[PDB]
Amino acid sequence: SPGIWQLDCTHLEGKVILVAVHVASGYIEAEVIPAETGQETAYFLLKLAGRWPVKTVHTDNGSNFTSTTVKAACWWAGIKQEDGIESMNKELKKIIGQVRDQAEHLKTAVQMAVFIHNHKRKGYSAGERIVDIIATDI
Amino acid sequence: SPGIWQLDCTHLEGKVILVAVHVASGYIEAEVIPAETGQETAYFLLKLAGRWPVKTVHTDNGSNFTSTTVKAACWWAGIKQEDGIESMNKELKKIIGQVRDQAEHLKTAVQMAVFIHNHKRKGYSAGERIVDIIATDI
Ligand SMILES: Cc1nc(C)c([C@H](OC(C)(C)C)C(=O)O)c(N2CCC(C)(C)CC2)c1-c1ccc(OCCc2ccc(F)cc2)cc1
Ligand SMILES: Cc1nc(C)c([C@H](OC(C)(C)C)C(=O)O)c(N2CCC(C)(C)CC2)c1-c1ccc(OCCc2ccc(F)cc2)cc1
Repeated sequence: SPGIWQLDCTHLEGKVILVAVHVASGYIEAEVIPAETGQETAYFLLKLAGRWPVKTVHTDNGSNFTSTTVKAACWWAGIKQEDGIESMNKELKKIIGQVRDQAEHLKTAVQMAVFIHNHKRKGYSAGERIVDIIATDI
Repeated sequence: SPGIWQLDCTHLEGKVILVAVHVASGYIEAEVIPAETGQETAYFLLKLAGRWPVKTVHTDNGSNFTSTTVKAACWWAGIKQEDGIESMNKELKKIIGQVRDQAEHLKTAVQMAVFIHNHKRKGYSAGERIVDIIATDI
């Protein structure tokens, strides 16, 4: 379904990479934060929902599902917060490793990996698939 | 044209709001930074280009057009960096003012305004128009 997203967390270099995957296409958005908190997750969802038509988010764990702050952001943004990827984290870490030496900051390497992941043709790319899926829904 | 974006800067509360407008649709992405620098602009463009198919960016001023750091990000992301909105800044500041009391942080009010701006039906919204324009290009 065009509006379904899945949250995902992974660790790297003492930091956390928070990822949102558009389930039907494999398209991703990602950010680097010091640690996963309800405030960081709520702010990340608010950003994602202003950029794509987010109908449902499958939270990554029970703490984010429980968080009053995350629930408040889902309420504000009109998101249906729902309850309950390893290959995606491994592939994303693999791309980060291939670009790591071109970037001083981890956040720069992570955005380079988001770019490569979304543009990779598998032939359509994930960026093309998300747009085609949502335009068909309009 | 589907791949053309325009950068825009505005000031609020001692901070800078950096905006990227998809010219054909009026869709926006925005971020709050302490001040406009070549590093912040380069990082913002790298994020935008991993999320949308960015072919051309009309920089907001000569400093960003000149910046070796911005040029390096445009080279990395495959963006054609080009040279040379008031109503958009005024409308965005108007929305920020209507939500300002619902947010402690300026960045939260700015993302709420990006959400409202992109979802507002004028009837299609800017979020629907950007997706339809890019899907037609695919
Ligand atoms: C000086 C500098 N500092 C930092 C901290 C970063 C990155 O951080 C942020 C700026 C916040 C994204 C980082 O995390 O590494 C830089 N980028 C590295 C990543 C890149 C996306 C390529 C943008 C520049 C650069 C930099 C500047 C210029 C540069 O120039 C190469 C020759 C070049 C010049 C012009 C061109 F058009 C093409 C290549 C190389 C690196
Ligand atoms: C405690 C708190 N601190 C901060 C700093 C922020 C914002 O910052 C970030 C978290 C980083 C985005 C800010 O900048 O103001 C908050 N949000 C305000 C903005 C919002 C998008 C609604 C998310 C929560 C909240 C907060 C938490 C909970 C809350 O709950 C209402 C009743 C409620 C509870 C559950 C619901 F499902 C619906 C309403 C209200 C405000």
